[PDB]
Amino acid sequence: SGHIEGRHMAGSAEDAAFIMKNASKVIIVPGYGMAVAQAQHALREMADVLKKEGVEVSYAIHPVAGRMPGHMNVLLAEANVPYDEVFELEEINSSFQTADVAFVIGANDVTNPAAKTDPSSPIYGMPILDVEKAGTVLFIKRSMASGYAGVENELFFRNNTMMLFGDAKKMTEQIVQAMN
Ligand SMILES: NC(=O)C1=CN([C@@H]2O[C@H](COP(=O)(O)OP(=O)(O)OC[C@H]3O[C@@H](n4cnc5c(N)ncnc54)[C@H](OP(=O)(O)O)[C@@H]3O)[C@@H](O)[C@H]2O)C=CC1
Repeated sequence: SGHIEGRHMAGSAEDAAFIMKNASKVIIVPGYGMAVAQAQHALREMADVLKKEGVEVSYAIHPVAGRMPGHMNVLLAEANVPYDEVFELEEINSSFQTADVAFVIGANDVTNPAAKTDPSSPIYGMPILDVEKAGTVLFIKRSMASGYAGVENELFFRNNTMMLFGDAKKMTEQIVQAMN
């Protein structure tokens, strides 16, 4: 069950299910972590349960999310995620404010502004994804560890931010189950 630990909120699979199953608009943010666990098929399934419940789903892709340009796009296509539901940062970063939930699965650095200050990084000087602008922000990852940038993300401590610790694929699978 959920609970507070340190300066962050640690939710559970059911919390995420309850929150999303009851929202009207969710925006999924896929990152490296999703690729490591090959959670794309589970993720698309989740999107299918939500869409069936009337919820509005779309995906926000950051230019350098993952480990190669367009990495998330091919993974989502692989899971048969409808092409029209995937959007690039420049054409959807402003839609976070009108979204109840921001489902951030396996992403970190692509949401953190503190990550684009290193000039030797592929993300240097690039706009970040505005996940905070949404009602609630779910972060699916194994721990409180940093990303490729090695810097700490300050969104893990926000009020509208709930951490869902676990494997990107395993956790998404539990959430799907909890949703039925
Ligand atoms: N796209 C490209 O062309 C390239 C991009 N890069 C760099 O890679 C980064 C991209 O960021 P983003 O996509 O958000 O990736 P990140 O590098 O920020 O990592 C994402 C997060 O995924 C979590 N994770 C790792 N394994 C798993 C797992 N099995 N299940 C669930 N979560 C997991 C990590 O934490 P935890 O251990 O807590 O789970 C991690 O904090 C940027 O710094 C960028 O510049 C580098 C080379 C090329």
